[PDB]
Amino acid sequence: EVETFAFQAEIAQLMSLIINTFYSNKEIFLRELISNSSDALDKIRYESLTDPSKLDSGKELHINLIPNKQDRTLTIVDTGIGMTKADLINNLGTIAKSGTKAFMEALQAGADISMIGQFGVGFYSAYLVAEKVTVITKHNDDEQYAWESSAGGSFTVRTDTGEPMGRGTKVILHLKEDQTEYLEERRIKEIVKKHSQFIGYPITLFVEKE
Ligand SMILES: COc1c(C)cnc(Cn2cnc3c(Cl)nc(N)nc32)c1C
Ligand SMILES: [Mg+2]
Repeated sequence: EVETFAFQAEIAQLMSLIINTFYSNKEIFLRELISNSSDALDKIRYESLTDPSKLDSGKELHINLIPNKQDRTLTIVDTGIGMTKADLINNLGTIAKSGTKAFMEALQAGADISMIGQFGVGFYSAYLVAEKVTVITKHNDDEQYAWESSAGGSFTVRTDTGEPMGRGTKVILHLKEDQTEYLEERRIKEIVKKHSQFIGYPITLFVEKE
């Protein structure tokens, strides 16, 4: 049921740079993932204007932030367009190869990690704070899939059997032991107000019952 794939060499080199560089400004990961969710919501909204049945899988367009201190996870959920199996296995890595190479150029010349988003590879900044990332996703045209990687040069894809989503994407960050500040409600609110105040969809921060 689970298929294992190698990352393309450039992506693998990027993930190793991100994991093993000393860089203290790690909070930018959350800005980049919210920006990704916003773009995904823009895309389904646009598609729905000429085919309203694209929203039959769900009319709400929003972003939820869900910390869980018991599992040490931070989950970002959106109801955007989602990703197909072809996206997860090939398309995303292929479009990213070009920006990755330029980002690794931009860096040695005189750039810092915070500009990662300008090269279209902001997703990989998740590995600043995560030892593992799980992505659950459902596109209109495909089934529900789970993607997972602890970096390491490989990732897995499997059909997901968990609770159905309808449509969209769930990024689950399994946080490193020393990065648990991003589970605190005060800290998340500081980052969102600082970096994402002008996002055009409701962002709901769920509170923990613990
Ligand atoms: C499988 O994990 C990803 C990989 C390997 C590369 N980029 C993105 C960003 N990304 C691309 N499309 C995305 C959509 Cl439709 N939505 C979100 N929220 N992120 C996306 C994701 C989630
Ligand atoms: Mg809600």
